Order: sequence, then structure tokens, then C-alpha cells
Amino acid sequence: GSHMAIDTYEFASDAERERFRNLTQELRCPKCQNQDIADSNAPIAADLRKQIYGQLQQGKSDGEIVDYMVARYGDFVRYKPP
Repeated sequence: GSHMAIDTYEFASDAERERFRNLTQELRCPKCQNQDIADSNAPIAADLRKQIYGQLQQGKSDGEIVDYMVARYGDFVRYKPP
């Protein structure tokens, strides 16, 4: 029994939580020692989750968010649709 990063945020609705959940699972860091941005405790993962949360709350769409994180952090981040 452990908490995950998602457990640490105050979402505005259950739908908003689930959007975060999907985004953090589908955005990956393929060279990272832990490639799962939902599970990693690496500083980069906390940064990405923080940004995804911020953008959800700004009213950005799923599409806009993916584009931002990929275009802004392409040296480590990659979109891997399911």
C-alpha cells in the first residue's frame, strides 16, 4: 500500500482526475530509468505531472496538453497513444 502522485492532487471533478490519469499514462519517458510518468518519483515526472494538472485546470484540451508537453520537453517526453 503506497500512494501514487495522482493521490496528491485536488482535482476539480472525477472527470478531471481521469483525464490526468490518462495523460500521465500515455505520455512516456522512454529513456528514463522509469518510463511511466504516472509512477516515477524522478524530478522530471513531478514537473510533468504538475504541468499537466496546471493545464487541465487552465481549460486546455487533451490534444492541446499532449502537444504542449511533447513540443516543450521532446528531449525526454514522448506521446505513446494506447
